[PDB]
Amino acid sequence: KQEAQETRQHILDVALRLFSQQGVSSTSLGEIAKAAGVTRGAIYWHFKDKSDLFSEIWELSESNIGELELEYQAKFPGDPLSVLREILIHVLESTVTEERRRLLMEIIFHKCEFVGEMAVVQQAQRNLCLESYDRIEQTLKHCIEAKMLPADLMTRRAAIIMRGYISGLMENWLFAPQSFDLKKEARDYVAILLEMYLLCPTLRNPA
Amino acid sequence: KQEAQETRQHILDVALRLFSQQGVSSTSLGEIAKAAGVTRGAIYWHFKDKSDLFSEIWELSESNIGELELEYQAKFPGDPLSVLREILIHVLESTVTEERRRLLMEIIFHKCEFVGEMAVVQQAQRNLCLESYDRIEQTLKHCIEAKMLPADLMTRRAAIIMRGYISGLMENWLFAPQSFDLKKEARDYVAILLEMYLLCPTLRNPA
Repeated sequence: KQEAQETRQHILDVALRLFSQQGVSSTSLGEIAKAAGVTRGAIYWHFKDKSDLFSEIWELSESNIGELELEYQAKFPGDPLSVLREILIHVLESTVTEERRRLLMEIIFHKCEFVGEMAVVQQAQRNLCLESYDRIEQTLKHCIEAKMLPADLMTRRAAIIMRGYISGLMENWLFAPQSFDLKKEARDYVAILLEMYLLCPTLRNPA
Repeated sequence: KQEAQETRQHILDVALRLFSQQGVSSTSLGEIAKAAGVTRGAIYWHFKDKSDLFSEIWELSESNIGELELEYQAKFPGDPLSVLREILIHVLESTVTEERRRLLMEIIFHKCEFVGEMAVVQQAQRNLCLESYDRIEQTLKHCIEAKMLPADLMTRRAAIIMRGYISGLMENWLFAPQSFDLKKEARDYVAILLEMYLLCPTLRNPA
């Protein structure tokens, strides 16, 4: 065994910690080994290579948004728009105060290669990005059905904006933490996000 | 010399080209040398090191937004809001069709180190980011004076959103070019950006 799986997530915590200080390009699996307090023969037992260690991050620590839906849907029954609101408030706040949520996005936006073997996980995140747009569009459609957002709202156009608006404020804060407070203004940023779809023109279209 | 300065910008074009295919971490000044058709003794004559080559990009190829103001202010006399609009349309379109504008942002968002010597240029871009917020706030204030945007609009709040909204859609398109067309929908994205400040609540505040 039970302590073998206990150390398994500790590798994930230590790797994500080390990939932020000195990057992924100059940090091998051997450097992660004598940092969590484990042998190099045991670190290759849990993970295959650079990509397998990096892909396992999304399997346990990341995602969780589907479970976040179950959390806020129980808190808000019959209100899809508030569930869409509360998940985005949690996303902005976690990137500030949570360690596993702050360090992960610090990699992709700043401390990543995206060239050699790191192009494989870029293609893995590519389909994760494309399936997210479809996942968001149906969450938007679920708000159209409840008449909480206008019927003539373009779901595809709203999906491109939502991800760009959220991840943009995330990558700007990780670049400059002293510029603005993302945690304190998180509920305000999501409020503007929601007020776009129900007030702003150009998102609306003729028949 | 006159052909020495001609080759100087060719180094800037070749470096920005090579830093996108194989990154900056595994590409030295010697690799840039026999790629533009020049000796390694001449490439260190123009630029000091890794940071000096990377900082010279903003001096000639990048920025240009102040000159873009002079272009659109002559096209739109007495209309600060359209100048703010046309610059942002140009920013979104150039990151798609222009080579020097596409490849540059491909580095920072995806193909960059931000760890060792690349942390120096991160601190250089840090002040470039902070001075941009003040530069945007006064462009917003100039629209408040002309009464094109509501008087109770928070300029600091609008400055954080503007950069996050624009650079977010830029970094998402460079990650996934097949997901959406940024060039064709550029005028539509800036339209929603402008319609936020004159319609959406929460950006407004009491006395």
